[PDB]
Amino acid sequence: AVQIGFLLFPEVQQLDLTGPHDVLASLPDVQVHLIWKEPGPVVASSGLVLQATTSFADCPPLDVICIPGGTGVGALMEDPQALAFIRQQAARARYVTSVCTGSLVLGAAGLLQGKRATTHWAYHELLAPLGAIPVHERVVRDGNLLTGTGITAGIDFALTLAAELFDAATAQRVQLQLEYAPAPPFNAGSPDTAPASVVQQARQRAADSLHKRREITLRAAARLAA
Amino acid sequence: AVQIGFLLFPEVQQLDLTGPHDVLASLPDVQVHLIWKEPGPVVASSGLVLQATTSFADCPPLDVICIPGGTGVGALMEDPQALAFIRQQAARARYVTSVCTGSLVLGAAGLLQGKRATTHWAYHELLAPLGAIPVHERVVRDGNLLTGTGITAGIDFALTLAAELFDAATAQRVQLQLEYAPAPPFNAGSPDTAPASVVQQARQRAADSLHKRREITLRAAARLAA
Repeated sequence: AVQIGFLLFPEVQQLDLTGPHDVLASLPDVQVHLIWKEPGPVVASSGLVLQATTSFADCPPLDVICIPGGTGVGALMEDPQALAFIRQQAARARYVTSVCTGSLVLGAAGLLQGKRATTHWAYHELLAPLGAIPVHERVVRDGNLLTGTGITAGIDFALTLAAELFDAATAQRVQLQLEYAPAPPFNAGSPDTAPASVVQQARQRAADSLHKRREITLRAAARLAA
Repeated sequence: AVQIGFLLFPEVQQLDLTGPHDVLASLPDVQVHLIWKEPGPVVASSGLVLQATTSFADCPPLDVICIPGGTGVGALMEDPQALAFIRQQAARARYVTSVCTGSLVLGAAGLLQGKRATTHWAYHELLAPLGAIPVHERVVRDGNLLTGTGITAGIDFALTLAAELFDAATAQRVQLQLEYAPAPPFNAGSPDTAPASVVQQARQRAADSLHKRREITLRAAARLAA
């Protein structure tokens, strides 16, 4: 049974997690874990209440680890217990993955040093101080590392993982079962395609968060320098 | 404050709900409800545990109601309490929406009689007996009714709802904030694009479910005929 784990933390962006969870949970011979310090309720940034299924100590060795993003990433980047767990699991995992700002947590854990990676467009400048080679692409692979952008990156890369863990026909079957064929009614999902006025509104709304994360990133980088 | 409600029921396909929830919860001046018979835990078909926030009796009048799909649709199609709640809310809602097999619940409630609608490809034959005009398109609008196909239909139509409730610039801002720009690695999300061998595997796996839902649909249609 393939063991797949998601880190579930307070103020997570839940769709970063719940998208790939429903796809991967559709596969045969897969056990999916929602991991936090103890089993029990964890509140997403929207107020949605989710339920962690296992503690760090009780989690089995994972074949796939996935770090979602969200508001709550800032606290995680300085959580020594969480970072140590991620490093332990990444050592033996076949795939180490993240969605959106989840790659900043991999960065704080030291797992992006010398690695190509992406993150959310508004926070992309924080990759280089964590030792990454920043790449402006939606899915970036470097060995067993896979970082993706977009709240639904994990849906798309879950189909890639299905094809590699099983076969292409299995991935295609799951896609058809879920009738997954997105068609967004707008083309504003990148700062390169959105209107300049919209990019300004979005940057201004992210500015306080980016300022705080610059401070956190520099402390995280100092710990990696030690 | 725009009031948006999702029906949350045992054996729901959670991504049908959690996708549009995270998008719509990003909008200003929106309250989102997860509705069941009582507040408390509800288990999705994957085993993910979600939490209903309000009862039928306590739910405010909704501007938007959304019915997700999943395994659990069969029980809902013969739940008189749930169907009565859906009819009451649909009477005054600005938008009545569904994802995937959620349209079969709208059908059982009598809300598709004479209306254009879609549903999941494997169950599409069940629309006509519920009085619908079946349409093979990913998003079908008929007045204030909006039915969509695909586990992420609600993400796409949530951006349409954002543009109509607010304005296009607001919808574009949310899309950019979420960096939403899907790019599936396979093209098997429709029976018209998937390989014939994959369509066979998927039909055979749905056959027991379709057989049971034929029986349920005929009983639901008999109640509408009374």
